[PDB]
Amino acid sequence: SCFALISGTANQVKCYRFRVKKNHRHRYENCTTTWFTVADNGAERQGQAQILITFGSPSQRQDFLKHVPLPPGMNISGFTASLDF
Amino acid sequence: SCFALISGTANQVKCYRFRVKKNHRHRYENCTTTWFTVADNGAERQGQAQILITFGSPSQRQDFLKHVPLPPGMNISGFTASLDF
DNA sequence: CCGACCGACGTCGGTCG
DNA sequence: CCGACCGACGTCGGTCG
Ligand SMILES: [Yb+3]
Ligand SMILES: [Yb+3]
Ligand SMILES: [Yb+3]
Ligand SMILES: [Yb+3]
Repeated sequence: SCFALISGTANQVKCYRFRVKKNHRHRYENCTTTWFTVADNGAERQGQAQILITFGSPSQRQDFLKHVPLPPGMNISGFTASLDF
Repeated sequence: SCFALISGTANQVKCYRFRVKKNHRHRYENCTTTWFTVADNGAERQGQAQILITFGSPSQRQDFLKHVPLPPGMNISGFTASLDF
């Protein structure tokens, strides 16, 4: 349901997960490993590294946005998703 | 906007991406590397391996569901997501 | 079409300054 | 708080039967 996508360099996003899990565990539901959108040849990737963070509620997401610092050069987008099937 | 989450074993989902990219490229927008939800200790993961597949439109997603076979023991869920910020 | 398997390599958790 | 860096290892693209 309520989630955010955080993007940066792969190393950046990995180390960010480490500290979020360590210091701000109560501010989010779950978090993912680091992923990329794949491109067309071999192991090519497109775009920046990403993690997905889910929230229990939108209030929780707001708590997160207010309290967890975002390193320079990282970006965050927030979505709400309905199950289709 | 319109997406699906496909889950299975990590090897299962990787090999599935290989064939989807190879045979059914026109049936989807983009696809991700394989990811997991992390757990609480060391490199522990929770749940099955996942890939995210995006679609250009819901009609495209329907084309995909009708034409691309899903191996036994894999699962697919479909969502629609609105940008919050 | 499927996925165990190959060797390769980049992401892994963690450290530290 | 931040992220280059460490050595480790599991996911990587690809093969094949
Ligand atoms: Yb390319
Ligand atoms: Yb655990
Ligand atoms: Yb191996
Ligand atoms: Yb290295």
